[PDB]
Amino acid sequence: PEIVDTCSLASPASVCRTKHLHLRCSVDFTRRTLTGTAALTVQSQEDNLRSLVLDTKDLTIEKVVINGQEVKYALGERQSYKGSPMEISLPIALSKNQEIVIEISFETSPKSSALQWLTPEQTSGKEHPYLFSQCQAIHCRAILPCQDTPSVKLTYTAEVSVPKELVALMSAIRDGETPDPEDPSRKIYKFIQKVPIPCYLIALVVGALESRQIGPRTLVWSEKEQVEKSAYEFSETESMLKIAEDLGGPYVWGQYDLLVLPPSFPYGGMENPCLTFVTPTLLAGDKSLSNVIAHEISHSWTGNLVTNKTWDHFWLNEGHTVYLERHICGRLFGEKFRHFNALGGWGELQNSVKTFGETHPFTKLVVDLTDIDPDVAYSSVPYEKGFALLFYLEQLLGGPEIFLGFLKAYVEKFSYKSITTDDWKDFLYSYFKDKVDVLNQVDWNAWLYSPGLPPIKPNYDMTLTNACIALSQRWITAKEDDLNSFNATDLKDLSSHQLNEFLAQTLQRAPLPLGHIKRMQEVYNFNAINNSEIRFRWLRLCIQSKWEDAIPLALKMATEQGRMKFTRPLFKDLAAFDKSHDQAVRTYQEHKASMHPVTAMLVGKDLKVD
Ligand SMILES: C[C@H](NC(=O)[C@H](Cc1ccc(-c2ccccc2)cc1)CP(=O)(O)[C@H](C)N)C(=O)O
Ligand SMILES: [Yb+3]
Ligand SMILES: [Zn+2]
Repeated sequence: PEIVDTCSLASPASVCRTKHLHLRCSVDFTRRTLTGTAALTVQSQEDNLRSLVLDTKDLTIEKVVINGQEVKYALGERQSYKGSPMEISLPIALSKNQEIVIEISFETSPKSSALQWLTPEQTSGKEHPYLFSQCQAIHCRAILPCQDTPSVKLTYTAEVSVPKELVALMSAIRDGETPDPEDPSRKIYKFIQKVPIPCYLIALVVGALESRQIGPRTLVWSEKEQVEKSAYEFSETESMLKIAEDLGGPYVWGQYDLLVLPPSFPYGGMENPCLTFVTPTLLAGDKSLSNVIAHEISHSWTGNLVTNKTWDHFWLNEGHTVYLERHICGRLFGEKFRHFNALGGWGELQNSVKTFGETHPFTKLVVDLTDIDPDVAYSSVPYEKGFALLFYLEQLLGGPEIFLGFLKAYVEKFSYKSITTDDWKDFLYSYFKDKVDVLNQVDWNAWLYSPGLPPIKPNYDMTLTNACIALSQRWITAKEDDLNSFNATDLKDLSSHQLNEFLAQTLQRAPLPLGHIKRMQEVYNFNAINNSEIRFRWLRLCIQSKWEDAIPLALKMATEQGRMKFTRPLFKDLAAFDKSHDQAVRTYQEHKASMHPVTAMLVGKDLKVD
């Protein structure tokens, strides 16, 4: 039953397993390098083990020490985005289950694909630099040598030396701070993660960070300028944790802290254990974007406890998390709201499938990422096709109470483990043994392995959606003589979420006539809305509908923050508009060197540069 990880060049788990990492490192802002030692505790899974291989990417290796002596190693040739395999020659052959410690001395490259280094001028405070990591999926190898596969789980401890005026945090419990004895201009911050994790959950931030308590087990961390606003925005965090624990079982990670990154953070959120990272584009002022928090919270079970064995099975992580997320929002705001969010997600799945094309391999639920960069394959598919399968199964099997019973048992069953789609399906069948006939009605081959929209669409309550659709249809069907009829009162009874969904519905039929879009600004003043989700869709609608006045607005939003969800389509839309095309390419070229490395790579590909 061989399931090897085709995104990793390291020895697989059937050969050896990393049990622990002790990281001692220093963050050198002058050189943009992290230097140090990664001591890996490795357990052989084989008799007579004499060598092993680790993943690396743009790492400089100084030496490898085992039993107090330097040992032989070799770096193989680079394999594109996978990096370079590092083979280490063990000094003494190991027995099955024998453990040794391998201490590797390394330095990262300034171009590390895991890291973004920000100058003082790129930060809020303008006086100090800043560093943040993003390891998921396969970027941990760009920080340190490791078996860079989610099929292996390890604990870790870390000591990190930084300039003394700065603060380091990690995906771990804080374990104190001291002056660095080898350099009094520096401080050492210490961390312990006692729960076994996949290495993609390793995370580091260094900057001028302050904190505020917002719940019994939560501090919010940011630069001083963002602390007050972040505390309010995310004040529902503890209530969401309590609901998540009801649904998933005990929260095992101790603290649930939040870090609000600078605007170039590439994602909305990342579920780094003990310390979720979020985008500052969540700071709407009204908590309207807090489903992202419910999402990250939910990953403390689906993803962080039960983990995809390889990235081909990423839907397990994401589909289940979206499912749990939408129940948290449903508990807080009602079942009609859960159905509204669910139906929105279907619409986003439509968009993604239309974008890739209905036969495209990246629209399958289970994907084959052999020679595919996970960053290139990344999309809403695993989120929303995954969620749709689960919601479909929920409806098939007797409803949300019953299906939540399965979700909790699933988490319990696979906690601290890494699993495949077949492990999930096998457990679903075991749990629901008395409804196997119902299960055998699902077209498993199509749902799991075929491209395109799923073979069946679930049932959705339409209550909160109907007004959005009605208003969108009024606009699309409007002729010039109907434009006068529209007025600000049209929006009176729409929540921000419904305004967003109005825009999403309308954007699905873009372009609209330019005069329509001008009238929309005239009566609805969407240019004034700072909500990032809303503004994003409004500017897309304006650019796709060829409104030249929106060009500087779209360029501004694309560059002043860097969440790929917003930055990628805005740049792509600006490139497809002949009036803005040359400026879109120029702007990307001018900014590229100060962008996040992954964002830079993907925008370049989108724009067909280099
Ligand atoms: C596309 C990108 N996605 C995210 O950031 C998600 C976390 C997340 C999940 C859901 C939403 C969401 C927001 C509004 C409506 C629907 C979904 C946003 C972010 C990243 P994640 O799954 O926690 C990590 C990759 N494991 C983004 O939004 O920038
Ligand atoms: Yb008419
Ligand atoms: Zn997620």
